[PDB]
Amino acid sequence: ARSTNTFNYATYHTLDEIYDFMDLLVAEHPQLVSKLQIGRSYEGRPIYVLKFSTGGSNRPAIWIDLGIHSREWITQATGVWFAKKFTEDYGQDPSFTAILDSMDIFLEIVTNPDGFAFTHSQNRLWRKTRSVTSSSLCVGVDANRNWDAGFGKAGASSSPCSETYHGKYANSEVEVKSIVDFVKDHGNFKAFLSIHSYSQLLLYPYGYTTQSIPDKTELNQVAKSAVAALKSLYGTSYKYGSIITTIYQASGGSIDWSYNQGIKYSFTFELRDTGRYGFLLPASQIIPTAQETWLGVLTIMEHTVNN
Ligand SMILES: O=C(O)[C@H](Cc1ccccc1)C[N+](=O)[O-]
Ligand SMILES: [Zn+2]
Repeated sequence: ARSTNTFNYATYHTLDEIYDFMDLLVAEHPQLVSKLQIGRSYEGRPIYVLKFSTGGSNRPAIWIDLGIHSREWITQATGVWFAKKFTEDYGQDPSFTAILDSMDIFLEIVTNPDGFAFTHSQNRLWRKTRSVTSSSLCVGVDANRNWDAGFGKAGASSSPCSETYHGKYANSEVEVKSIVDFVKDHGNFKAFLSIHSYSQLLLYPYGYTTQSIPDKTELNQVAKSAVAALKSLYGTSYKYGSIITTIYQASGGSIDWSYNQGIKYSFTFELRDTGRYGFLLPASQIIPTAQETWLGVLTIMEHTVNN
C-alpha cells in the first residue's frame, strides 16, 4: 500500500502497482536505490531499471532481468521481492554488504511491460512483446529470440505468428534494444542473469550452438553450487547445464548475447514449478520461490565479486 512493508509480497500485482513499489523503495532507501528509465516500450510505457549502489565510479555490475516473457508471473513477483531483499540485507548480511560495497546491481523487474499489461487485461498466457507492423495481422516478437547472438538460426521462428518469432532483425524490439544500449553504455558488467519460468533449471550459454563456451567448466560448477544453495531452503530441485544440452536449440537469446559481450557470469533461471501449475503458479508460492532463488543468485554474485 503506502510503504514497502505494507506492500503485499504474497500476491500478484499489476504493472502500476509494481511501478509504484519502485518509487516507494527509492523514497525509503535514497542512499542505496535509484530508478532509471532506460527506454519506453512499443506502446510507450516507461521501462524501469532499479540501480542498487553505494557509490562510484562505473563499479563492476550485476544485471538481472525478469519478466521478458510476460506470462511468467512468478518472475515479476520475484523481482519485487528481490528489490526489497537488497534493501533488507545490505548492512545485515556481510557477504551481500561486501558485494554492494564494491559492485552495483541493476534490476529490471518488468522487462516486457506491454506484454505484462496484456496478461492482466486480455490474455493471461501472452508471452511476446506487443509490437505491430502492417506486414502481418499477428502481434509481437519473442523478446528472448530477438538478441544479436545467433539471430535467425535454428531455435527460433521466422514466422510473425509464431510464439517464438524472432522479429525482422536483431534488436528490433525496443525492450531489447534498451537493455543492449544500457549494457553497452556501461561497459563493466560482470554477471547477467535472465529470470524466466517454469521448469526449475539453471542454464548457461549457449542455446544457439553446441560449441562449448571457454568458461564451461567454471559456469557448470557455479551452477551446481547455486542449485545446491537454492535446494537447501525448501528442497526445490533444479537441473543445470548449457541451454542447448538441457532444453534444445534456442537462438537470439539474452545470455548468449551477454556472454558474447564478455560478461562471464551469464545465466538463465527457469523458476518453479515443473508443470503441476506451470505459468499459473499459486500466489502462496511467491515468497518461498523468491527466498530460495535469492540463495542461488547470491551464490552467483559471490563468485562474481571474488573473481
Ligand atoms: O523457449 C524459450 O523461450 C526458453 C528457452 C531458453 C532459455 C534461455 C535462453 C534461450 C531460450 C524458455 N522460456 O522461459 O520460455
Ligand atoms: Zn521465458
